[PDB]
Amino acid sequence: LLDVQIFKDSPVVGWSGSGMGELETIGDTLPVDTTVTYNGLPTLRLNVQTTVGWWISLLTLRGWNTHDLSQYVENGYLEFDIKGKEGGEDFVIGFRDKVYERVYGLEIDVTTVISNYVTVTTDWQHVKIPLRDLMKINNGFDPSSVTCLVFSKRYADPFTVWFSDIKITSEDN
Repeated sequence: LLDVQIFKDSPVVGWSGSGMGELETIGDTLPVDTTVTYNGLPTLRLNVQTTVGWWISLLTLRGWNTHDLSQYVENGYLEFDIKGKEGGEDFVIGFRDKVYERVYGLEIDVTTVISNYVTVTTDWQHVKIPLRDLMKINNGFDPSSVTCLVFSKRYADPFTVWFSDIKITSEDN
């Protein structure tokens, strides 16, 4: 099964923001860092600048269109490389779907905290998050209509992380 690239080398269509502007954004999306690189490509900067409160970052899989990831849930992963400005950074991480017929939630999120899957250091670490740990929650969430990867506030504390090569993979055939 083909990889589903979320971030590679350029700005990602989506929406990022916050109540007071604590989250750093440009054109309502995450900044791409060209000074901090990894594997000869730019990185994606998630940076909350002050304390305050809510923030959210949506990164589309296919420009807001739904993407069928149902064949990917069994054994698939969410893979990316990450490093922090100091270490031990934590935030909510997950996925959002869209189902117009589902009256109790046109869009449902399935989320976890990133510290469950990786302790962030000032060094690059490759982390894999199994889709079965999120996309099986009895939420009404539909893995065949996934629009976005989601980052959101867990704590009010300011941090900065960098992402590299964000992708959905499945070693299934």
